[PDB]
Amino acid sequence: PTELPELLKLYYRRLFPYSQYYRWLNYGGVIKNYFQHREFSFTLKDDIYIRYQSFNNQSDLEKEMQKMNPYKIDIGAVYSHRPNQHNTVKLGAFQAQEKELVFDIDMTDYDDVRRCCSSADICPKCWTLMTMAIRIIDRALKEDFGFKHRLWVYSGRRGVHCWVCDESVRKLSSAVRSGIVEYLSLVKGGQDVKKKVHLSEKIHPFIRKSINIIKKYFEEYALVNQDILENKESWDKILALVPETIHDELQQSFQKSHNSLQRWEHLKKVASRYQNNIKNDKYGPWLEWEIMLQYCFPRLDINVSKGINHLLKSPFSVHPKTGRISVPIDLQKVDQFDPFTVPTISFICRELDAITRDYKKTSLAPYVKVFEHFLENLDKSRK
Ligand SMILES: Nc1nc(F)nc2c1ncn2[C@@H]1O[C@H](COP(=O)(O)OP(=O)(O)OP(=O)(O)O)[C@@H](O)[C@H]1O
Ligand SMILES: [Mn+2]
Ligand SMILES: [Mn+2]
Ligand SMILES: [Zn+2]
Repeated sequence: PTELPELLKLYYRRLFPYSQYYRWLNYGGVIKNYFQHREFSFTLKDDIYIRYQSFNNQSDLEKEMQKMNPYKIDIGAVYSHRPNQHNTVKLGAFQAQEKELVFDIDMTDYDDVRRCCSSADICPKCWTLMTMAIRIIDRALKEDFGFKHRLWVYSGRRGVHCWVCDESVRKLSSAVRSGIVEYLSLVKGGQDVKKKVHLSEKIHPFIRKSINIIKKYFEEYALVNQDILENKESWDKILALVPETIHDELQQSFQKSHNSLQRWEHLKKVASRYQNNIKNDKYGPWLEWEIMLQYCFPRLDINVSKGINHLLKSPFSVHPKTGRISVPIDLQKVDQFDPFTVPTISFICRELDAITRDYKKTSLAPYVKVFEHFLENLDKSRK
């Protein structure tokens, strides 16, 4: 933690991709003061941070970042006035006006359905939860909502971010943002609630398409890697999600089966035979779906998405607790993404001078290229 200042100084002098970063947040320069009215928040040493920083142009930003060498950089909203002048604005008039629609997913929120890790830990046996979250959420944002400019980022420790940047998305009210979150949400309830997913008789297309994404991964992820029906301590958590009247039958089949793969097939058969409503003679896989969703469906840090003023860690910021760079994720290679290959600031600083001095000589290069593909699409969109 004491090595960081020396490494941050080199990173901000030679490696941070300022020209791409400004191309992003200047959004083509079409709207007056759009970059100059952006809030940045810097974290310095000792968990000290400063709100309502703002800059005139790219050179101003470079100069201040290289003077302050912040441990962490957060991006906030675009305001009605220059954030660094907000004390000169008559009270009430200083207001957030626009910001990307953002999402923050934390693997810690899955601890009740992860067996390998807890707290801020992640590993390859649970990272597939993030793979499924990206695929489910991105499909909905692209296909259901028609949002065209979506930047997915590794947060540097325990999950992923998404920045939705279409010009009309950036104008969305907090009320509408909340509505989008609710559309995307299915897992509800704190630690007091055992069963967190309840489906209606007729499933909405968003739910069907999300289930079908999970189905591609569920065997390798849940039955093999997580081994969720390995033994009675594991399979009891799953029985807590179905009606008691079928526990006995499932108990006996689980003990007569040899592995989670076999026990899952038995659960599906029993669940599709359970009579929910005694009026009708209607049967279905609702229970099977609710279990798969509770174990695999994205769990959003909702408050991050709902408020237009909310800060979020910048892409290409360091995560001070791991040293990892928050790098963009290539959507065409999301299944290949390894968070343990993500370069730390120490690692790329070593590369930079190991035997011109910019990021192209380091492992950061491919991540900047993903960023540039996203910036090019934004440029095309503005023609
Ligand atoms: N006290 C705080 N005051 C303010 F104003 N913003 C905060 C605070 N704390 C966090 N924020 C922002 O809320 C994002 C998500 O908070 P969080 O999920 O823990 O962090 P990260 O996703 O970046 O990193 P991971 O460890 O999860 O991988 C962060 O980026 C920050 O912009
Ligand atoms: Mn997070
Ligand atoms: Mn969070
Ligand atoms: Zn794990």
